[PDB]
Amino acid sequence: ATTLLHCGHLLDVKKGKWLEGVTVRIEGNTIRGIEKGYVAPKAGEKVIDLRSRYVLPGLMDMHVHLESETNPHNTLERFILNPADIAYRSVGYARKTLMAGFTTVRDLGGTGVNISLRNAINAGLIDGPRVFTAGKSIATTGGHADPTNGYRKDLMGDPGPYEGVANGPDECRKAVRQRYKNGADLIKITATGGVKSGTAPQFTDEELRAIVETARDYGMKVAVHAHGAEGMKRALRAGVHSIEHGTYMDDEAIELFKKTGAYYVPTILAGQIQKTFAKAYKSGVKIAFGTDSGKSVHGLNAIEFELMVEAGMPPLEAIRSATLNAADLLGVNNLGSIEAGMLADVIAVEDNPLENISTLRKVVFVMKDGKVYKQE
Amino acid sequence: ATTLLHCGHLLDVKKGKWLEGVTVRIEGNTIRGIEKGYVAPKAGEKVIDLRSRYVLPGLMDMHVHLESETNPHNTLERFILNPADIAYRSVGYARKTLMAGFTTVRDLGGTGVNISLRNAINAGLIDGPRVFTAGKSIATTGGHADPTNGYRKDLMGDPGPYEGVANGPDECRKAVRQRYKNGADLIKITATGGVLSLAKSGTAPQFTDEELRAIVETARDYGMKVAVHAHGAEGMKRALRAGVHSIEHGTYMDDEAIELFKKTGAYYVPTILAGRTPGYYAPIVIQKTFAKAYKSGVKIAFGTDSGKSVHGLNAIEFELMVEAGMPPLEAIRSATLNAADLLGVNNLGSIEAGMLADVIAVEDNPLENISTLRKVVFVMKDGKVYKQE
Amino acid sequence: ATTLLHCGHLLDVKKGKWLEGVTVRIEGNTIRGIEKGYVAPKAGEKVIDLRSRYVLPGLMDMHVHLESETNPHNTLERFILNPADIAYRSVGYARKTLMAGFTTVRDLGGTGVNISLRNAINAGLIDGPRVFTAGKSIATTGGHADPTNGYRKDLMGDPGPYEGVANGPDECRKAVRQRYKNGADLIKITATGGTAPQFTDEELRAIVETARDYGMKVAVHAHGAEGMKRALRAGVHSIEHGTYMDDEAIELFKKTGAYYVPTILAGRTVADSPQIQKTFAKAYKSGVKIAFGTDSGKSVHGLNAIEFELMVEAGMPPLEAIRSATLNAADLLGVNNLGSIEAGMLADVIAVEDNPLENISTLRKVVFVMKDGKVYKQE
Repeated sequence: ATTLLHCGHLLDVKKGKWLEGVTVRIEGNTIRGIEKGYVAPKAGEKVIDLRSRYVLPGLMDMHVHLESETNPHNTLERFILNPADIAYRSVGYARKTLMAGFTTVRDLGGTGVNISLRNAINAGLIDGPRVFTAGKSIATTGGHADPTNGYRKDLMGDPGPYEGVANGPDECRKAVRQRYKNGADLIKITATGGVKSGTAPQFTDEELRAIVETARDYGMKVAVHAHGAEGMKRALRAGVHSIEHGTYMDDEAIELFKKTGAYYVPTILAGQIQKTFAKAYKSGVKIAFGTDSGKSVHGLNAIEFELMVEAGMPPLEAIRSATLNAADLLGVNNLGSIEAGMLADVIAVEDNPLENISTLRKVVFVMKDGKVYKQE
Repeated sequence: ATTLLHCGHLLDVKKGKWLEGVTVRIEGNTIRGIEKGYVAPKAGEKVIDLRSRYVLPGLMDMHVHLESETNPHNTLERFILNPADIAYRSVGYARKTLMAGFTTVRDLGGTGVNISLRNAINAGLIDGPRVFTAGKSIATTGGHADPTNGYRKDLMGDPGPYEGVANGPDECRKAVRQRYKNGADLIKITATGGVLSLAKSGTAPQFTDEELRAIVETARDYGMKVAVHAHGAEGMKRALRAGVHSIEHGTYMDDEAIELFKKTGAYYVPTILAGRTPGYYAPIVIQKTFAKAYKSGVKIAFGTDSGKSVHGLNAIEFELMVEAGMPPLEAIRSATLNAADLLGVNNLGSIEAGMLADVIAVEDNPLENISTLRKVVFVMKDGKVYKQE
Repeated sequence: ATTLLHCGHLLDVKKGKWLEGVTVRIEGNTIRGIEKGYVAPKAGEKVIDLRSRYVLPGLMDMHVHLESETNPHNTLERFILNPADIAYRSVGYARKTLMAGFTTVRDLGGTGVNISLRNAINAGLIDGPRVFTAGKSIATTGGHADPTNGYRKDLMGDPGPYEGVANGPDECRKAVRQRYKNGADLIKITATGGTAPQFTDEELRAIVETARDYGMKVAVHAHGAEGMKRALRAGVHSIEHGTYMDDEAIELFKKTGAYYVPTILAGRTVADSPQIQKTFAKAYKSGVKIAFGTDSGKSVHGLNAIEFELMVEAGMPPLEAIRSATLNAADLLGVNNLGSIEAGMLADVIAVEDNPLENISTLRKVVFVMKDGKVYKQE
């Protein structure tokens, strides 16, 4: 099927330039090209008029928790909610994410329901974003992602690699292999105590090396939840692809960031972080857009944009952190740019996003894989 | 707020009469009344024009399996599917149910995900009909609802009351209490062998009188009605003597069972659609009966066992009931008033003051062609409009 | 497909008469008729020459253990043998059974490999008799059919209904239901040991009622008098061995109609490595119904016909012994298409060299075997 978009301004996100009075030609699910003028439709061609709108690539959030959302009894809910209840909440969470304009997301940690949500979205059963999910986060005994942390002793048990808790290199290798078995796209680990403590490193170098090498064997990237400097630097030298939060980032940690090329996902919205992200941006750290949505109501992801520009980030590069940098961090080459040969993920807002980023908090047109999900 | 439906024809199912050019006034979720004429909207009230349409109470299906639907890989998928996958499929199945016009359904067997779907629909998380669910069906070892039937010996295990498998009165009492604990609305048991399970036989009675007595007495203590799937005559008669509220399928129903039905007052749910619909099933896998049942005076409630044929095609069953000789008005009464009686609800099944706004509309007269209910043009549940063409 | 059997003598077991120079017409797997003379085949018709032979319906043994064969390492073998090894031995046991002329058997005890063996024979994967198997026998804790009897305390465990061990009516009901779930044809229990009765009247009632609910008959192993009469009052369909039988049990047999399966062969073989011949003689003389059973498994498979000789040696007439292997067996099984050569029955046909009514020992060399219209042995 063929669809033509009459775009008043469409962002060449790579060339950093607005294109004026242009047409987008989409065949099936893929953008077939960009043509000059408002091309009148050939027979069988569906046309959407966005001449008064600003047109963007599909926005991507690299830190989301689609299974959950913050709630006045979040700790109690860990003991009474079953997988089906979580799935039914996740349905609404995913749809609101999609209609906020975030057509692609990276689910960084779950109970395994996230894998099912990804499979249900891909089968066409549930309206949602493209999900790349880590499945269960991997942690060490007592780590931040240890599921039975703080439990009564009767219920605490001995979590092992099958459950996402590994100790030592061989158990780490098996835990990575198990996440691969469960259908996870990527691996996520918690290298420091996060949010009985919260900066001491919870991973040895040998364990981090084992995990990075295993993930490289199965073509999965490694994302790291890290607040402490020591664990963050251990992960950075281990060869991980992404560091999340980084609340206490050392100057040595920034030198490691730029030398390794790992991405820093700021996660200011879940929040020191504003200063840390500002200093990181000034220093040249590669930045990818991430909200850690779930702690923050799903559908308000765009808010993060404003505060990143409030920390001194130029609007254009903030959008690149949500688009091109996101696709690079994902390791996918068919997303993050409106160009010939790429996948038809299109966003549209009312006013110019580079003059006021807050217009992205009201995305008026959302199209994923060629289908229009929102058109006002 | 307040919404007025301008109905050209609106069915009073209790009087068996169409009302011509009337207005249905609903405030919130309750119909406040029916007024003659097309009442003009006062200030800020919403109006829906069904003047060219025939308007009905919300249809109800008293045998649905909202967790699953029939497909060539059902036996494999019992080993490959997780609870969350079942839930995500449940989303679409429930939506097809609601847009077919079935505002209320009784889910008669599942893994327990059906309970979560009911709680999610009631919480406003999922678009769906009002679901009354039995949770996990209760069976005896090797029974029709025994979950690990046909599994490898290592994977089959020894299911017990927690799993919905009971043997003896004490285990039956515990299993009913477990369904209560899990949040089930009603109890459903399989009194004889079924058709879609992987048990060898399908006509032998799988419940003793003492076990059935335990099931009924425990259910009455915790206020849950009992529905019994029975294809064999003897198991059906044991269930009827036990004091159950409804019998499902009843494919081989004897005359002793017919007057048993009449004496106990139990409802008969035929599920002809399921009992009608290569290399497909496992190796070891009624129109007249329904006619005889209606002729005898047995109370009838509408049921399709949709799931075994696709959800949203439930209305097809109506047609079969009329071709087996049941009058159209009484088919609609079996899906509306009789269903509401079987559930134990007094605010469903009729468009009248004080009841909940479950309203359907079709294009042509259902009493002249019941098959028009296969194209429902308007669907409204609890005051919210879900379908308007 | 059509096959014609030119039989010199064909025994009509019902009228007790030899029929001379006859043709049996079989289409597919079913006997279509019996005609006088040796009819010549038209096109697409195949003829088997049995003119010098005596032709009988397929013989049936109502007590066999196809899973095992007795052998000096039986106690150790259960501890070292896996299901697959048992199946691989069962292959040869089934072939030896079918080639002796026993086209139908009732396997009265196993670990469940017998059920798979029946399904494999029925699928045509392995040559074998029509098997009706009890699966795992049901016993009480420590009962004769308790699987972990004599085990080390480490390995003995607590076997329950799933494993075939029941105590009390609810457990018995559950054990019957589990055998149904596993696909068993009938239920078999051990009601006595030494001789002490191991089943209470209430438990026997639970088992009989549950088995009848699922349409399965009940076969009962009982050597003591007390267990035998408890079972006979409960309503069992057959009693096996019954070595110590009182004159009350004999009126019980005659009133209930349960069959008596003597199993003289296994009694003689155990007496090698007696009373049972005396008991069978008295039982037959009293008018108890007798069905043929050898408990081969305890004796080598393929020697089942030997049992015939012993029943004639105890005084039962040859015609009645052959009827115990055919008509009486088919009645005990509850099938109406086996045990007789006539129109509408299944083409299970055996042939021997000499007149079995004159010497039953000729049944020890079966020269022709056809099961389900298919010929397995033709010499």
